[PDB]
Amino acid sequence: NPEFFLYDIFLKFCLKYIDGEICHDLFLLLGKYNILPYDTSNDSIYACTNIKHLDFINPFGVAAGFDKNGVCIDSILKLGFSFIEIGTITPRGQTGNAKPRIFRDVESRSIINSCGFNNMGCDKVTENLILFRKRQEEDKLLSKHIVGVSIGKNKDTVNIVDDLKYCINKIGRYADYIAINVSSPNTPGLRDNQEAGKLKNIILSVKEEIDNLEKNNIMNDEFLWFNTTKKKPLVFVKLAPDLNQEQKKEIADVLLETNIDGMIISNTTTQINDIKSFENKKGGVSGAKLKDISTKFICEMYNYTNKQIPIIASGGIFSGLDALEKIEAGASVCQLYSCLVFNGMKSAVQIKRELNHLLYQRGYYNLKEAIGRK
Ligand SMILES: Cc1cc2nc3c(=O)[nH]c(=O)nc-3n(C[C@H](O)[C@H](O)[C@H](O)COP(=O)(O)O)c2cc1C
Ligand SMILES: Cc1cc(Nc2ccc(S(F)(F)(F)(F)F)cc2)n2nc(C(C)(F)F)nc2n1
Ligand SMILES: O=C(O)c1cc(=O)[nH]c(=O)[nH]1
Repeated sequence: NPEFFLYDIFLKFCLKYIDGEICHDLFLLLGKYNILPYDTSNDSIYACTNIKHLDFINPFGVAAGFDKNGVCIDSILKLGFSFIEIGTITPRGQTGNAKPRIFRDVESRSIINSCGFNNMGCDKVTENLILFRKRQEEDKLLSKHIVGVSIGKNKDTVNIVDDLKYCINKIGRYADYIAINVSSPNTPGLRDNQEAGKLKNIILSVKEEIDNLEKNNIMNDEFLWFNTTKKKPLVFVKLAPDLNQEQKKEIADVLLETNIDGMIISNTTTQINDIKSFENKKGGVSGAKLKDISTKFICEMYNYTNKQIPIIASGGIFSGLDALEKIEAGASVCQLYSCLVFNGMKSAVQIKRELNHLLYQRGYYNLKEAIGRK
């Protein structure tokens, strides 16, 4: 439509002139007031996908950190995405690091950030997710759309687990899945939770808290899980790419022993030095330059877990081609972030088109057939 096209001009303009986090908040606001366009197209039934009994109408969603506070869930989903991951949230509100903390290099289609864990806190965000869930009962276009919640610990909290336990109790009833990220380069001490021993501990503790939600309520699943699945939320974990081969296999074991529901590969990276505008900057890099690193990480973990744990792709996905690399590498689902920044609101419509056409030309019957074909 012209709707998309006109908006994308405004965005390209904003991208050139205006600060990144200012732009982000501006368009989140436009989405909050529901003046963004819709993709009302039927999605190809041949590009369906799932992770266990969690079904996605199409294989593209938005990654955590994009709508941290769940203020814009409807509008973003209606751009053509099958799901969104809100957060990362923490039990208490944070301001995050000092601004500016997000910068973009257009030529390389990359971003670096040191947001450091800004969100309105779990309590307020739960009210936002509840309001959405109420809207979802009335909106034809939100049916079968999935909302995951990314959860993490406040800055100065001694134990991670006590933070996540609070988050699950408050918001776990409204979530279709829970993403645990011990993968973030913006707060010190988070990533050491990636050891196998502490991880196993965290993962178990999360499943037990979710399982406890079921036990302590007296209602049936219909009137207990105020989400889309109407079941208890799945448990994913998100991994940073800056690990060595021993760490990755050590972790790979854990995820199996815990029987986790999926792994999100990957988060941002600190190991990129060839971006000129970014040399002054600290933080984690995302976008195109993260693409090849990310994909490799999927192949590794796909092999190390011996293909029992489903994978969710994140890192430099812009095109239907990029998407297929992640799928053949072993991903069931893809998440976009940087693409929305650089390609705009058309990204979902566009990338779904490109992938559908490729699946044809590559002779795939459906998307599931292509999963892990390396
Ligand atoms: C400004 C910014 C904030 C982010 N915040 C989070 C976050 O809070 N939690 C999280 O798991 N990932 C966060 N991410 C990482 C994204 O979820 C995603 O994994 C990463 O950007 C790679 O996607 P991409 O290459 O398509 O951009 C953030 C990324 C950016 C650029
Ligand atoms: C022009 C621009 C846009 C943008 N993000 C963005 C882009 C579009 C939308 S949306 F979701 F318009 F409908 F697609 F609201 C939401 C967020 N960001 N995000 C950043 C950043 C990297 F700072 F977060 N810079 C941006 N610049
Ligand atoms: O919000 C952040 O600080 C953040 C979290 C994360 O997981 N990855 C990232 O790059 N930034």
